Amino acid sequence: QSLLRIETQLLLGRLLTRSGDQAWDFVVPFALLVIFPGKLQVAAFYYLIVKIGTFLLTPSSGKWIDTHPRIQVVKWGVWLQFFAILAGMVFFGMLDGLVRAGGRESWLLSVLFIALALSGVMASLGSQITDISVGNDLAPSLVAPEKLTHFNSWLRRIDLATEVGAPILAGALFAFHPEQLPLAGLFLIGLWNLVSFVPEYFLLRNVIQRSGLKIKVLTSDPIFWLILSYALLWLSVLSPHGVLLAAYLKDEMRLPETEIGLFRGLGAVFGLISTVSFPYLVRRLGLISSSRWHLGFQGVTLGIAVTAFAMGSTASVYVFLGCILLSRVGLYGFSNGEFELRQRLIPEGRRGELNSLSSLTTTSATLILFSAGSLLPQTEDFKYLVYVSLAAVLLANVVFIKWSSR
Ligand SMILES: [K+]
Ligand SMILES: [Zn+2]
Ligand SMILES: [Zn+2]
Repeated sequence: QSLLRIETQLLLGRLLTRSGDQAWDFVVPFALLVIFPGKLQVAAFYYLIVKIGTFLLTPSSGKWIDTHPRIQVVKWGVWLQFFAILAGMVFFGMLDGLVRAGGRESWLLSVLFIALALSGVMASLGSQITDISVGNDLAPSLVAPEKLTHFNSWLRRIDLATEVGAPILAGALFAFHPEQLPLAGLFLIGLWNLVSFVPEYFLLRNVIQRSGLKIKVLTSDPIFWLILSYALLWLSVLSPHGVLLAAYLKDEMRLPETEIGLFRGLGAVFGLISTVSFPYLVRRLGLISSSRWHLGFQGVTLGIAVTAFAMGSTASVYVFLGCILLSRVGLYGFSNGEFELRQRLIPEGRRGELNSLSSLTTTSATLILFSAGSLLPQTEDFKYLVYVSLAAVLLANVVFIKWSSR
């Protein structure tokens, strides 16, 4: 019944489920292009209706949680993801089974896909439900701020371990590919996700029962351009954490799933470089200049990436992907600058209004992005999203530089 015991358990429990989510969410675009090879539109349209279906059901779900005990909301959300991942695997096995019949001409296939995406909605919806029940003020209201700052120091390390490790572990397991079934690797990662959910439910439920009353029983116009220049970066496809690029690298580039996993894992590593560079430039150039020098550094590294992207050789793909990793240092740096600049220009009172406006602009860019992806002719035409991405980054510089004159 020691605090350190409770801490280590929750950490290990999070280690499994965070790796489970990261692995599963990384192999989804892969499984969508073995059922629909050459057709990236499916992957984009899948994520498009998942994003829309989640947004339209977010305020609808809030009314059925606002007056319910946290110990039940956890019971719902966690197991809601469990049955949504399971339903995802079922629809996946059927879609591959129907195409291999086959089988794509029937309207039966379209039904399975809509159902599949609907399942993807429930998984993300159940994820939100679990997050709200666990809340934001529940962690500080449970532990002293001195023992929490030590605890939060471990979370960053563990979340880093999953963001770097799980995509590599996923790409290896997904690369199973036996004679039958060819999606056995996907099913294992899906099972990985399920097994990692049952300690999550218990560890999050036991912490509620342990602390009954400690937590709650129930559950500027010129500042717009600063938001915009950050929201324009949500229009880009050039990211190791991006799903569209991962599908293009697996279908057209025909790169091994494991190296694509490594490529994603190395993305979080360059993110750490920003945690040293961005603070350095702040004390040396200024907060505003550091943001510009990071956003500018992002736009100049992505410029090289597109240049190498036009060559199309075994060496050019190495430079292309490499510059994308190098661009992360600038992105993560500018993204931090985005947050702190708002923390210095907006009081703690009306900070809630700002965060919501950003959640409207950035999400719009997300919808716009996958909408463009849903209008693609083929995976080969994904290149047109690459040039748009760089333009979105270069213009994001223009918008920020214009705003920086203040
Ligand atoms: K999990
Ligand atoms: Zn201490
Ligand atoms: Zn493969």
